[PDB]
This record gives sequence, C-alpha cells and structure tokens, in this order.
Amino acid sequence: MQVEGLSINLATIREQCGFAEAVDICLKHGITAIAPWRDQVAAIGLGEAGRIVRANGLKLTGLCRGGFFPAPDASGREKAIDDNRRAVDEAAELGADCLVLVAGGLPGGSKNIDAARRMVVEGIAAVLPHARAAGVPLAIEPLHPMYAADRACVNTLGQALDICETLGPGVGVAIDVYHVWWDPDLANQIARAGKMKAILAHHICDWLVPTKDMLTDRGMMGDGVIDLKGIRRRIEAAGFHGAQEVEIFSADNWWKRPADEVIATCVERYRNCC
Amino acid sequence: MQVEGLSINLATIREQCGFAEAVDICLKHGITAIAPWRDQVAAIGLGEAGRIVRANGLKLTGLCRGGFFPAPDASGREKAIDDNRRAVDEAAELGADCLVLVAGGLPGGSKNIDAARRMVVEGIAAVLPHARAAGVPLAIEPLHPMYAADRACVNTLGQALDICETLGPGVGVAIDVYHVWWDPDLANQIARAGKMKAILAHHICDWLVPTKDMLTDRGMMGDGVIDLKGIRRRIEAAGFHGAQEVEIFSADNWWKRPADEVIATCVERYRNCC
Ligand SMILES: [Zn+2]
Ligand SMILES: [Zn+2]
Repeated sequence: MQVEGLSINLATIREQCGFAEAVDICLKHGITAIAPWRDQVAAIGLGEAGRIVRANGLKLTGLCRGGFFPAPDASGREKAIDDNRRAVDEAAELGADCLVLVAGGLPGGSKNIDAARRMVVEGIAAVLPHARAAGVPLAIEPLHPMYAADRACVNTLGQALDICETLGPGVGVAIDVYHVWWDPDLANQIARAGKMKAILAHHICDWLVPTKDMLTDRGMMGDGVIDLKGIRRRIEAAGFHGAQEVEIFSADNWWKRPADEVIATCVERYRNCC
Repeated sequence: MQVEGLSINLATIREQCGFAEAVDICLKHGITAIAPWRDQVAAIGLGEAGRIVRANGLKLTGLCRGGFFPAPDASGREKAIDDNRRAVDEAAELGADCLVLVAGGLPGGSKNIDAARRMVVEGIAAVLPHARAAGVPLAIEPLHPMYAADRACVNTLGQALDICETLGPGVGVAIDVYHVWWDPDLANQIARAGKMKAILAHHICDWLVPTKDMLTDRGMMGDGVIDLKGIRRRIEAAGFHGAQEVEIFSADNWWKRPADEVIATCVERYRNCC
C-alpha cells in the first residue's frame, strides 16, 4: 500500500494543484512525504497546512525555500535574513525535516561574486541561532552553475560543505541531482558530506538531452541521462537513508498533464529508475 | 593604429561574414589576431585561408575545434580521434597557437559520465603524438556545466588541469570566462594553471542577467556580470599575457548587427571593460 522512501516536492504538480489537492493525490498513491513551497502554504494558510500535515501524519522532507541573502545594502541584507527567520518559523510549524536555502545571486549591479558568497555565509550565520532554537536544520542547496548570477551563488557541493564546516552545527546540505550530477568531484563530495553527517535531503528528477529551458525543463526520472541509481547508492553509503524527493519543473510536459498521471509516473519511475 | 592584445573569434560575426570578410573587417579595426572555426576554413578552403593568414601576418589564438571523443563503440571513438588529427593538420597549416578541444558529451544512451570522461582522456592521449609532431598545442576548454551531457563533459578548470597533469607535455587549457566565471575555486585553479605553464588561451564575453538561451545569448563584455578585469589580472599574474579572444554567440543581438559595429564595439569594450 505505502510507497516507502518517496516524497513529492509540490512544485512537481504546481500548475494542477494547490496544497490540499496535492496532498490528497499524494495520499491516494500511498505517498506520505511532501515538500511544499512557502507560496503554496501561504495560499491555504499556515495553520490549515499544519493541521493537514498533523492529521495525515505527513513528513516534510523540506520547506522551499529560504535564502536570497545578497543585497546591495545592510537594510536589504537584514530584510532577507529576517525573511529567513519567518521561513524557519513556518518550517517549525509544519515539522519540516529542513528548510531548503537557495542562496541568492549577485546583488543588483555587482560583479563581486566572492562578496556575494561572503554575504551568503554571513546571512546563514545570522539565521542559524533562530533555526537552532526552533529545531529546524538549514539545508544549503548548491544550485546548478547556470543559476550563479541571479538565483544562487552556492554552486558546488564542495563549496556548500565548506560553508557547513565554517558555520558549524545546524547547517547541512540538500543534494539535488539536477544541480550536482555533472560535478566531476561528486563522488568524493558525497562521501565528504556523509563524514560530516551533513546530508539533509536528496532531490530527484533528470537532466534531459536536449534541455530546452534553463528553469522549467527538468526531466522525469529515467527520461534523461543522470545515473540516479549510482548517486543514490553513494548517498546511502554516506549514511543518508531519507526519502527521495521528486522535484520537477516542466512547463511543456508534466505541468500540462493530469496530476494523477504525474504522481503515478513518479511512483513507477521511482520504482524502476532510482 | 593597432589594437594590441585583442583577438576576434570569428563566431562573433559568423552570421555576417565568411572568413575573408571577417579578416578584412578585423584588419580595418587594427585587429591582427583571430580564431576561426573549421567550417569557416573549409568553406573558403584551407589553402586560401593559410595564404590570407600569412599575407596579413595574422596570429591565430586558436582553431575551433577538435574534441568530441566519447562514442558508444571503438570505431566511433577512433573516427573522432582521427578527425582530431585532421584538425591538428589544419591548425598546423594556419599556424594556430593552439587547437581548442571541446570534449564531447555522453555517448548516445549512456549515463556513465565517468566513462565518458575516461574516453576524453584516452582520446586526447591518442591525438597528442600527432599534435606534438605537428607543433600544435592542444587546449582543453572546460565548458560550462550546462553543456556536460551533450557537448563537453570536461566542466571545471580543475578537472581540465587534472587531465593535463595525467597526459603530460603538449596539452594545456583554454580559459573562457563564459564557462568558468562561476567556479568558486577559480582563483586557485588559475594560479595552478600558471604554475603548470598550462594556459594557452583566454576567451572573453559576458554572462547576461537574464541569460535567455543556453547557447546563443553570450554577452558583449560589460553588458553582463563577469569580473572580466579580475579574471584577466589573475591570468596575467599566472604568467599568461596572450591576446584576449572575443567569442560571442548572440542570435538575437550581435549576430543581427552590422559586423563593422560589432567589431567596433568589441574594441571599445575591450578597452573599457576587460
Ligand atoms: Zn531542489
Ligand atoms: Zn571558448
């Protein structure tokens, strides 16, 4: 009956379903773990979202997302930090296993990528006490390098782990195959993450050939070229046995299909291709 | 009169100009270094291209390109290796400072990215004796990670340098800001390249915000977010003082403008923004 070890990031059916319907279809397929987004939670209301979570015994593999730290001035940086505190409060209410952090790109006008990265480290450090007090692990999600300028300037698992080592307890990593599959040093950095006890989440999807859009053409698992099986074996060998979270952005395919069929296909591909 | 230290990769005006006209406009602006592509050379003829090169005293900062090593079988891999030998012969005829190598993506159907990378190393090793005998340095060009699956599975300068160390003399790197600007370890790897005496080329352009296409929306220098000045200072500190090669693929902007204006703008932006 239950599909053990599978979570659905609700972006996967974001065009078709708001929060309650997404949960309903996931439960209809034996799925008891989700990762909602803050806008989806806000649209239903945080209190109702947590009631649904607690009533159905749902695990949250993550809440998406905090981050977005760099800004051209102190006021803007603190506005971002303070938003992350709200995100932590939301995650805590929902019992999320972590708050996913998407670092933010360059401050407007700036070319100073190293400074942007320092603002990320400082921003995480500013949020950490709030997160630790709330019992909410912070998961730095290294993002594909194509996102460096304008979405997230933490772009390798090695770099993410360097930040985890600098900041100390309460911060780990979310390993999303879309963002990291290409990294020539991926095997060593997964092993490193495991030694650090830093792995908080594992997101799955695929890299299509060709990829037709930089943001909204993620593949269903098995439709692309990622060695999903190999990555998962390495993550398990590193000591992480949590659910695999399906996170697909697909403007011209999966978002245009009935949510039922999408989730059915996620379960099939999870069984066969992961 | 002369614009010292500037080269134009002829992709920059590829829609507007074949080889002879491209050279003419570059010389009209005081530019005496180019990097043509093999298709452009073939369209005019290798003999005529070399005559033009020798008559005008042109430097070639590169010939684009060899590579494309991985294939599902030995016959296909050897076909690729043998093409690279032809590319070396072309580079030698034109007096090119290097042959740029774009590694190739995964063999069709395969998910085995590590094996693809082994085929790259083996392929370069197979070509090297031909290149060394011809006097043609091979320049491994790490490519942006977004190209990993289907164009080039050498995706970081560190990885490129690892291959250079494995293979030994006659192989170095082409450092293209588009492909490497995001790398969190870029400063250390540029310094490393310099210690290895491995830097063979420096390609310039910019990363736009937003980037509107994965292949054909490179920016004119200064229109994007790359710290061009900083990268160049590090390349010079590492011991490379060769020309900066402008390589812009811009389907909706620079390729639609008069070649004259494009090259004029390259010289202005080279002066101000590099
Ligand atoms: Zn993710
Ligand atoms: Zn290049």
